[PDB]
Amino acid sequence: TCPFYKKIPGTGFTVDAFQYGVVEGCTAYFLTHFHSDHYAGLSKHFTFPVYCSEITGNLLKNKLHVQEQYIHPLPLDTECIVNGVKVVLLDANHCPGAVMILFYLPNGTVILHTGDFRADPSMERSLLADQKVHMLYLDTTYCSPEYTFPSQQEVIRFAINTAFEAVTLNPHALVVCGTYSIGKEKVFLAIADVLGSKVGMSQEKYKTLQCLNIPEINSLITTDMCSSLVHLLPMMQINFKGLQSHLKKCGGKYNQILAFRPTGWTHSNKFTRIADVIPQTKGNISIYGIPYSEHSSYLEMKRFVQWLKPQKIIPTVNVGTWKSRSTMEKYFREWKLEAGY
Ligand code: NI
Repeated sequence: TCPFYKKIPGTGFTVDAFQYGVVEGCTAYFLTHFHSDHYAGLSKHFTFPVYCSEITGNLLKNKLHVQEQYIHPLPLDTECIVNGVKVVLLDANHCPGAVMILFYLPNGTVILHTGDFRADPSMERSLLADQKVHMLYLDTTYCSPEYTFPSQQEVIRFAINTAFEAVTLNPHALVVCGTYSIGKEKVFLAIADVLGSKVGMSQEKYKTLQCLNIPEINSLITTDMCSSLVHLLPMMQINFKGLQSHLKKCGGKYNQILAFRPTGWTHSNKFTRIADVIPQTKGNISIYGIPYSEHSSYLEMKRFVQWLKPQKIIPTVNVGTWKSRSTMEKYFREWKLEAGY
């Protein structure tokens, strides 16, 4: 049944709650972003109002074939009325089109639902600064102190320099980047840019990218694999067998693959710096796992919450075990005591 942490008290609203059938008493279904665990259950047969960003609305229409009359896109950073309740969508710094939602309840309570986010100090100067938030529904994916990772910028720098060195040493090397959802486009776009290539990909992936309002996108991507030296493949094919196979498909145009797997966290982060990352190599194939995250680190999450000073926190991730729930509640209390709210 719909869990309580997907329901917004005092409204008829749910968030990211499309796989429970008809939720009893729900007048509007919000969708924070186009990732499968969140949209699971939507299709062309859905007949309730869906509220989301413009980009998420492009993907609903084009990829899932939801009918237009049920898609209600909202502009960001703008006070809007939905079924008699004031709401605002804010940028979540996750994947393209991903938002956080502020709800202003009739009784005067103010609720922020983060959806999926990567907390950033720039959020401290949005419309959030302007009033108090009583309740926070929080993306707790990496709510534990072992979870450190570099900035997105440092990671991209590493990848650009690595790729550029490799292809300049060997002009017959191919670069491959794995993907399995939207997000992390910067990785393959930045590499293609330094190499003066377009990124080549399947027709399904090209369609998905054309929904995302990325400026100058027609200049950066293509379905002609033959004219590109940066290829995108399913994350599943980023392994020695899948890459050898793919190399055979290119008709002796290339004699070496350099491949990137943008993972979330991996335990080499506990010890190793970005400068120090090394690939796994077999023959003429090398695979780099790079820690490019679109979720808050533990420290970024802590800073956001200590800034916001919420009266009550409701976690939306890692809620399935008592040991996780208990550990999270302990961190929330430390943070509260340290900051004095
Ligand atoms: Ni997500």
